[PDB]
Amino acid sequence: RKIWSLIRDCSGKLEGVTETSVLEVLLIVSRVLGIRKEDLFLKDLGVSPTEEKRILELVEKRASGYPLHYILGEKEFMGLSFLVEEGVFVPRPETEELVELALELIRKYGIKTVADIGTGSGAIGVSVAKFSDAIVFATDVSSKAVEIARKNAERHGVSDRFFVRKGEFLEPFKEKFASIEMILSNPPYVKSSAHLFEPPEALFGGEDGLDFYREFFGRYDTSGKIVLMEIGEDQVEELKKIVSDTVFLKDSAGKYRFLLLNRRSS
Ligand SMILES: C[S@@+](CC[C@H](N)C(=O)[O-])C[C@H]1O[C@@H](n2cnc3c(N)ncnc32)[C@H](O)[C@@H]1O
Repeated sequence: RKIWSLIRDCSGKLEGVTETSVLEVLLIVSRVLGIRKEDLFLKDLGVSPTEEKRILELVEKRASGYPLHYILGEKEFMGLSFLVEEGVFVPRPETEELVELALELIRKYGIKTVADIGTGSGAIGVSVAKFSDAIVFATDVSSKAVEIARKNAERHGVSDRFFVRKGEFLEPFKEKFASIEMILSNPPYVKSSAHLFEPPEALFGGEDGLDFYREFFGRYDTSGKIVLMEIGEDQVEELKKIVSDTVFLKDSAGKYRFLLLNRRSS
């Protein structure tokens, strides 16, 4: 019954999973009660028997390791509320930095047409679309991805400017390749031997982590375009062997996190 007593008991159950256990419980409780984080303030109570059990289930669920954000059915990325669920990779905060680089690149060059390969939750393409006049073409090998991205776009009023199709790389948009000014991706960059609550396709790029990159730069002619993709810490020197002329950016941590091929001409 006692709501805040409950919240303490659960915090402890998540100490080996998260440093911020209390916040996770507050979130879970809020969700289960179908309420806003910020209304959790009455200084007393507010939870019924069946609600109590549900919360305990979900704390159990999370206790094992199951990502928090599958349970919430939601994730903030760029201060926008993105839907997620099993089968969709959950946005990481580092990818924000990528979207912010992409947006300045747009302003600088007045870019109007942008692609997002492996859109996932739609988190990069929708953001770029939401915070600029660009239109975005997005792909993903996964059907869940594409349903979810279409919903997220629609959920942020950019359905008129964010188009998503199932397929690999830009095969479903051969018709638009010409016009694409900027290709964006947070692809799978993890080794096969760096070993999931999230889709395997989303994480790994073979025993190297580079399987995506090799295919991309082999298959596609990037002349006249700009490429900008997130990358694993370690792969800078090997990536320089896949593509030359490429630039590589440090992130907030001061670790290389993005490759940047600018082939946009004057
Ligand atoms: C690392 S997750 C990133 C999701 C999203 N870009 C983000 O950062 O939030 C990679 C995503 O790419 C998709 N994917 C992997 N390889 C792909 C490929 N060759 N073509 C299109 N999509 C791909 C997966 O479906 C997955 O959702």
